Amino acid sequence: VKQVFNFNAGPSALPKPALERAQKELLNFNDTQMSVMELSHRSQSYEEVHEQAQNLLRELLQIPNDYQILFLQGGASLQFTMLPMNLLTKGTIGNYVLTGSWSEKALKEAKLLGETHIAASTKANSYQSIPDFSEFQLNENDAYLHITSNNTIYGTQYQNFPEINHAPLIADMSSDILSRPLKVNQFGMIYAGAQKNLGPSGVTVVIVKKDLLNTKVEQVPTMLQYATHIKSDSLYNTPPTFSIYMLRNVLDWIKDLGGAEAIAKQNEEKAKIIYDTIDESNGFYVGHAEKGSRSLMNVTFNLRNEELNQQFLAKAKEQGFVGLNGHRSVGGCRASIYNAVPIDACIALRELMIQFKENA
Amino acid sequence: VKQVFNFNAGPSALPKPALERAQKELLNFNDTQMSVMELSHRSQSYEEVHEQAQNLLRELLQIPNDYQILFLQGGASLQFTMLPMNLLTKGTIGNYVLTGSWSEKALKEAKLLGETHIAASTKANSYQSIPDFSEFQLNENDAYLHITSNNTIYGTQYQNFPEINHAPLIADMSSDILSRPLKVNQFGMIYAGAQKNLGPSGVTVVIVKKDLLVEQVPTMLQYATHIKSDSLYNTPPTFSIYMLRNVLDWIKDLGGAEAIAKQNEEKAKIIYDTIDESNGFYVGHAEKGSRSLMNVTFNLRNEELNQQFLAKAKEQGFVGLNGHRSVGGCRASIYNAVPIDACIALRELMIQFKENA
Ligand SMILES: *Cc1c(COP(=O)(O)O)cnc(C)c1O
Ligand SMILES: *Cc1c(COP(=O)(O)O)cnc(C)c1O
Ligand SMILES: [Cl-]
Ligand SMILES: [Cl-]
Ligand SMILES: [Cl-]
Ligand SMILES: [Cl-]
Ligand SMILES: [Mg+2]
Ligand SMILES: [Mg+2]
Ligand SMILES: [Mg+2]
Ligand SMILES: [Mg+2]
Repeated sequence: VKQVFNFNAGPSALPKPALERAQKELLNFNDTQMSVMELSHRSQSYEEVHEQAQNLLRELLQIPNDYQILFLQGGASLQFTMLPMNLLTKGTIGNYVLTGSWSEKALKEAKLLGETHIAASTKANSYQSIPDFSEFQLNENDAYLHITSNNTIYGTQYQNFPEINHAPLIADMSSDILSRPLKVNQFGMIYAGAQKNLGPSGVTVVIVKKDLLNTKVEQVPTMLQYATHIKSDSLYNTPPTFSIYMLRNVLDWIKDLGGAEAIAKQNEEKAKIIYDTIDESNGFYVGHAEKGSRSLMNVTFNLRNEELNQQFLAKAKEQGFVGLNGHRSVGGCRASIYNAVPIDACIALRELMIQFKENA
Repeated sequence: VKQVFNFNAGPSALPKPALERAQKELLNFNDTQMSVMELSHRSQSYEEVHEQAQNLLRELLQIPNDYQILFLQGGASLQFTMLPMNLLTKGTIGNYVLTGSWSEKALKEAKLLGETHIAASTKANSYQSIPDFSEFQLNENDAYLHITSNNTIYGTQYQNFPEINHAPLIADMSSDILSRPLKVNQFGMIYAGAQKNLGPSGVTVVIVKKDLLVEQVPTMLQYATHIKSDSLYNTPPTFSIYMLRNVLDWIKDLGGAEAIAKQNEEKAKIIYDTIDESNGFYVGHAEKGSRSLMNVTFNLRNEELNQQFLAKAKEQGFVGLNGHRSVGGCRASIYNAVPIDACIALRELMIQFKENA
């Protein structure tokens, strides 16, 4: 077989055992002689999958008992509007920390619904770093403080999270959820599209402190209330059953390999392969991120000019690498190295990078 | 070994060829050595599938060029709010025809957002029929007229559709889309969750007259966002759209919408003839002139017998026959991919149960 190295940024590589499991039972799930895709969401077989996906997330992230796990449709992008629709009430402020383009998109949706503020930002310097928490400008009437833990386009990531007492801390963790241990009780809400570290596209995981969001909000459509989904255990309407089943299968693989602590060790090792290659290149490759903010999930870099960027990306494509072109808004290169990307893909990328440099 | 007959009401049976195809290439789609689930949605590999799904829908339903085909998340239930959010503007009315519970759920969401009206309703007679179109109460300032083509819980279905000129006709076709030919030009918008006739759950198809379709609406909740971006504004439900493509290829291979309608008419006939020849042992909920070809609703003469029948069916491998909780009785869902042999098996079980009663 031709060699293929999957560095896609979203959707992305899945752990092969989760896919092989799904393949084997695609036509006959749990001895029912039906696919999981053909079952009722009120069947015992599906209810067991739904519940197991929650229980695995709870165990793996050590989610406290006063938080609920929601499985919603619409992507992280729908959460950009659902969050302020539920929490940005008259007289309060949706306060945002801007660390990339995804932060900006979240802010934009809140501005349509109420007052907003920028607590801190590295926009002026093209999002090369996470701002120091001492810079954060907080308001007594903040409805929440929103952060983006991993800035997928820019290749930067929070190393730790601020202690916020005056309003709930909310995080878009789409591109680094369950890549490392997390202290969930620092947050009022965490959300993530599944299609980077958890599963395929079509479900969004929302971890919510129940008493923050379990109350009706007057005038919000039924489907757009967190309370609807909390009360119905994410079964208010028909869920994305195959996406939640695949999420379950991915979480079983994370657990089998040793959980969040083990996957962080793996992720640190594979990121270091690529960062060391950059750092050893005497400026032939230049990372976008400041070293103290380097993402473990998305490695962003450029060559010395756009002609070399093009030549490198063309060679990479010829050699079987998929997905390395930077996001269209910024150019350059982006190696996405989510949980399931194998370490031999990273070794292969290092070898490509060394050879291209030496032959230039 | 075990015989299983899948009469689930949603999600539901899929075509064996579509599932077998998906299984075979689950790890290696189109020689990429990746699953379709592992592709970027901005890849040519995914974009080809996305476009093919749209193209097959256009071909099979004969959707004119002045309509757009959207693939959205959130189910039909999110459309209950997204439609009025976009079209129910100040001074206009969201006018509803009530033919079942799903019609009521749609009306409920419009009421939160603006003025609503009931053009006609068969609620008072327990939704046994579709109202005569001459009874429709229409308003000059209607933003739209909303119908539910197939009333999934009640087992009734529009035989044809009204000619509406004063405002766009909008239909929740979740439980009968692409079960028969349609004249799409009758409508301003059609929507359907995929999980009955088109594919697995997680994608919703919206067919919209492009000139139909907003200040202050969130980006994700504007139809315009998805029209302009070809349903690629954010990450789509890629596997669900791939499966939709596979289902549409199966429909096309069987001869299209007329061929599927003939199959569906034959399946429904088996069940209704069994009811009608039963000397009152089985009774349909629907008036004969409004009977659905998609969901056949019926009861036995008392609740103990209903429970006995449903227990026997479950024992013999039938899945999904319990009626919706809100009405009780029995419901045989016979969407496109439910095979005729399952309908024959249900008949034979119904005849034996009556004989042994
Ligand atoms: C990809 C991405 C999103 C958008 O997710 P969708 O599921 O496409 O709406 C939001 N936030 C981050 C950090 C992302 O990487
Ligand atoms: C099942 C159904 C719905 C609800 O669909 P979801 O995808 O669960 O939101 C709406 N309308 C009809 C006619 C249905 O049958
Ligand atoms: Cl970003
Ligand atoms: Cl991105
Ligand atoms: Cl109904
Ligand atoms: Cl239903
Ligand atoms: Mg295990
Ligand atoms: Mg290997
Ligand atoms: Mg009826
Ligand atoms: Mg006859």
